[PDB]
Amino acid sequence: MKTQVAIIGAGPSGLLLGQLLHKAGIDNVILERQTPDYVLGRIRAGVLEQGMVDLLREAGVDRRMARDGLVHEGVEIAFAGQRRRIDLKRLSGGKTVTVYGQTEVTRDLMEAREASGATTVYQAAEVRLHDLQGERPYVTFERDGERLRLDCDYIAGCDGFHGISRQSIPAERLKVFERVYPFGWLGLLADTPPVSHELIYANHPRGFALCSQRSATRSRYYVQVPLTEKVEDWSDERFWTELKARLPAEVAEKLVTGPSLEKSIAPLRSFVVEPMQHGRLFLAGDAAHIVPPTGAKGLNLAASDVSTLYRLLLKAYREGRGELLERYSAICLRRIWKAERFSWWMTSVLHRFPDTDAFSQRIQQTELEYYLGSEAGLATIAENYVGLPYE
Amino acid sequence: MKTQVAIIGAGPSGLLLGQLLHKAGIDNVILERQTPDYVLGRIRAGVLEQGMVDLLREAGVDRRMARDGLVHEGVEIAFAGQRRRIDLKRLSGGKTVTVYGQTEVTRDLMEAREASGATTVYQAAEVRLHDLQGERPYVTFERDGERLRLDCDYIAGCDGFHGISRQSIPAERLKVFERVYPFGWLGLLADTPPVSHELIYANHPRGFALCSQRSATRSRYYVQVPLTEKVEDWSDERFWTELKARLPAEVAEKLVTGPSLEKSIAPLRSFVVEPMQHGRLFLAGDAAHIVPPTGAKGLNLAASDVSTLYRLLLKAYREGRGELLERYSAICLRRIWKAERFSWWMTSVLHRFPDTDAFSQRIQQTELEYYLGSEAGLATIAENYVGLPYE
Ligand SMILES: Cc1cc2nc3c(=O)[nH]c(=O)nc-3n(C[C@H](O)[C@H](O)[C@H](O)COP(=O)(O)OP(=O)(O)OC[C@H]3O[C@@H](n4cnc5c(N)ncnc54)[C@H](O)[C@@H]3O)c2cc1C
Ligand SMILES: Cc1cc2nc3c(=O)[nH]c(=O)nc-3n(C[C@H](O)[C@H](O)[C@H](O)COP(=O)(O)OP(=O)(O)OC[C@H]3O[C@@H](n4cnc5c(N)ncnc54)[C@H](O)[C@@H]3O)c2cc1C
Ligand SMILES: O=C(O)c1ccc(O)cc1O
Ligand SMILES: O=C(O)c1ccc(O)cc1O
Repeated sequence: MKTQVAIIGAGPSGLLLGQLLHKAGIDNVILERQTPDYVLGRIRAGVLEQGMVDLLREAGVDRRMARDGLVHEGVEIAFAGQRRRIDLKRLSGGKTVTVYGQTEVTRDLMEAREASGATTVYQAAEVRLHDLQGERPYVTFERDGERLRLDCDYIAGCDGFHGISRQSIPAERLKVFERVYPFGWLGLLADTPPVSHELIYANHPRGFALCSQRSATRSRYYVQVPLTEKVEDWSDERFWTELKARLPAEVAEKLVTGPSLEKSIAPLRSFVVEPMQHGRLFLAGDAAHIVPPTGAKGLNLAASDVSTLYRLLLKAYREGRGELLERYSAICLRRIWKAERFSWWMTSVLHRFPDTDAFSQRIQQTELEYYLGSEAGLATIAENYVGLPYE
Repeated sequence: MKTQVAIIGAGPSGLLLGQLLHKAGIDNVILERQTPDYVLGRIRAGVLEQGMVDLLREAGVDRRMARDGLVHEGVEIAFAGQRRRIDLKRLSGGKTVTVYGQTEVTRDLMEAREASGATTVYQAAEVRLHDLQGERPYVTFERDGERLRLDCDYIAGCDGFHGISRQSIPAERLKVFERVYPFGWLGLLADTPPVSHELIYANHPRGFALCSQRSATRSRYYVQVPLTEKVEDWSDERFWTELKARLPAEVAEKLVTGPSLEKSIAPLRSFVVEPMQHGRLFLAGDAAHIVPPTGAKGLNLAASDVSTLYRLLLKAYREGRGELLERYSAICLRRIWKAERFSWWMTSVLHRFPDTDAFSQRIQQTELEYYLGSEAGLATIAENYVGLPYE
């Protein structure tokens, strides 16, 4: 088979790129290692920047989101007794964020794709990229036990952190930057009403906790935990008791608890690869960079890379300007580092780190006191949180 | 002899407190270990917050400063090729800083004191504090070889980091927070015209450099250096060559060099003691806390502690409200930690640290890019730099 753009990975990055391109006339084929169910079993993210909200509208897949998503105008930081609310709308100059599950976005995109009739190959094994630097690169894979070959002009590696794309670029061409945090997040999904109409990030001496939601009757909660913990050690009971111990008494007493639908530990990391492309291979989403979940930037950066890739591919195709694709990494990396800096900051001020001397404890507390107390301070949080402007 | 408030140390803290009190009718005696010349041989600081500028006016010692001091409305950060200017006046809402040597402030205060006839004992050896918790504490010292005793109601420890005051409080009552930086500043004073009308803080791969001034024909320059360097290894030649290598080419080529009047290495530290008082002993200035020089907060915090002490002593004396002196530490520490946080931030973004992995290099560079590029960002620098409001 042959196509124009081969897309490896059917996650939000891949499906979104595929929908944008297809809608513009550029044919694409998506290859996915797993089954649709497996992809749809991932809970993960739930906060979307306005820029991605508009990209979804542009991809023409927003009916359900415009209906079920929730528009939040403020978020709350709880520390040392107090609870401070950041007014995102007025501090950012009219911008807000939308709460709508990553699973929902994926479900919506998958629905739009199936209906469009565009090609999608699930259970495509042993994917391999070939001739990344020629005018005619190709992709090989196995479906059942047959080795197929797909010819294309470009390949978009949207296969996540453990994908085959990044591994296909000679190690000597890539420069890696990385930070691993000594803790993870134990998340829990429950069919109970959320404890607050907006999110609550809480810094507590026992560690970080996060009060989030997915809908009016569906909550998502997290608590920081050591990398040494295993999810089977944390029963629902233990989670609720632990969560309550880390929240403001007034919040803890309003909490409707319940049996978990899903529970899992996600470790924290920071990772950036430079550049994000090789020949006719362009990386997007987690294939190129990972951010700790604290600032909610993962899914959002995936969306911005894709927005950039889609728009450079449009020019190259319809306007015959293939020279523009060379600046892909430069454009994306400016936003990526800004988002990595913010995610890192949020993570350092809200989490309890092991082996922290007295001075750094005091500085972390004061960082909060200054930023949550100064108008200029709150503004740096707001503009970064709603999302910096797409360039 | 007997007095009302005994002041240990004739540095800016001690002289300023002494001038404020004397002007209000409260008698004080200053005890200084060294000679006036020795005190006047210290170059040190040169940047004053507006709040201290007004305190000097209030101490009635501002004629010379109002004449020779320089009012700056902006400062410059140089990094990775570019030079960014922070407009302090408009970003802070009309505030500015004044450049006037610490040596000048001291000289001015010493002049005002001598003329007032208020008591000052230089070369007062073996100072010892006694009965810190009784209604009648006292101070003993040696002048020549005679052991004298001075009776007072209160003692203000303004004797700096290596003073006797802090050592006089039982170790078990004090909680210490401390950070030592792996580098120092090699400063150099020259009788040459400054290279810029405003200050230039420069981050360079070889380390930090600072372009400052004292007057239109007197410059003060610094370069970060390892704690292992000795000032005799750095000849004027080497300093100038090194300074030039760290500055923007356009700035380096305008630099008028010359023989040094003074040269020295100041190490970097962060230190805070809690509380700042014991019985009838109140600590002020470097006796209670030290900040790295990056944010120019040392002399300025000394001034704010003193302003607070002076105003609580006024009430206790003329208004008979001695209960107010109990809240001295609480008031001072709010400003102190905010200033320590800022000084620490400035220091981490402008200096080159040893053993920094690739990720942190990238984050430091982006911190600069974000803060120097965002309006909210520049504003956090401006309001902190001109000085946060006295509470
Ligand atoms: C375990 C995990 C937990 C997360 N949790 C959070 C969280 O709690 N909150 C938050 O804000 N963010 C979270 N994130 C980040 C956010 O979910 C991701 O940024 C987002 O999923 C990235 O989108 P993507 O399309 O790049 O990658 P992914 O969603 O990972 O999709 C990549 C797709 O590629 C497919 N694939 C991989 N290898 C191959 C191959 N060789 N051949 C073919 N197909 C392949 C994978 O099966 C997958 O479908 C999480 C990410 C991960 C991985
Ligand atoms: C070496 C050094 C370099 C500095 N460099 C800079 C710089 O480059 N830029 C900048 O912005 N800031 C700098 N600072 C900080 C700033 O100069 C200080 O914050 C400021 O001097 C503090 O004022 P002070 O009155 O508390 O203490 P000091 O100026 O230290 O005065 C304390 C006084 O107490 C006297 N004394 C001490 N012990 C006794 C005793 N037991 N009995 C009697 N008298 C005693 C001392 O002789 C001294 O006169 C520097 C400080 C130091 C110590
Ligand atoms: O899942 C969420 O709802 C969520 C919300 C905010 C955040 O920072 C991280 C998260 O995973
Ligand atoms: O001495 C100066 O002029 C000076 C100026 C700014 C600063 O941060 C530190 C300093 O010592």
